[PDB]
Amino acid sequence: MGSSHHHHHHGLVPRGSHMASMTGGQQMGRGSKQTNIDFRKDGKNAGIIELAALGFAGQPDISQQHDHIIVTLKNHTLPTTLQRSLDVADFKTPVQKVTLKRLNNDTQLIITTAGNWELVNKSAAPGYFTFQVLPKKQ
Repeated sequence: MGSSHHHHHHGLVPRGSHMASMTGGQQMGRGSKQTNIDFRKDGKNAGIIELAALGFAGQPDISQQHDHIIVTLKNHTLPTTLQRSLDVADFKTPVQKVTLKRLNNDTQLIITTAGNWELVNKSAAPGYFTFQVLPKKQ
């Protein structure tokens, strides 16, 4: 019943599906919640600040000063709920204090230091950062 048909039905005939593929293997990450920091020592009196910036894939702005280190994670907004300071005084490291400071739209790391020290910044994955503060021994 009709004239010529195919008026709104061209005639694409399917023959099954391609949907079965399980896109996934791993969970997502390891410390994958939201932006956070950690402090530890490694080797010999080195102050290691670990940084977990979830949703930041690139490199922060690290400012190396003798007084302190300033990392700025541009366009990474740290919740004030995650901003914590680690006093870490007398850990026998060149780090005097670790401070995760939320900035307006950025995240700022304030890693207070003193004297001569050495900064080795590491990225373990896009989002997981690490700052190894060695004492520059003279």
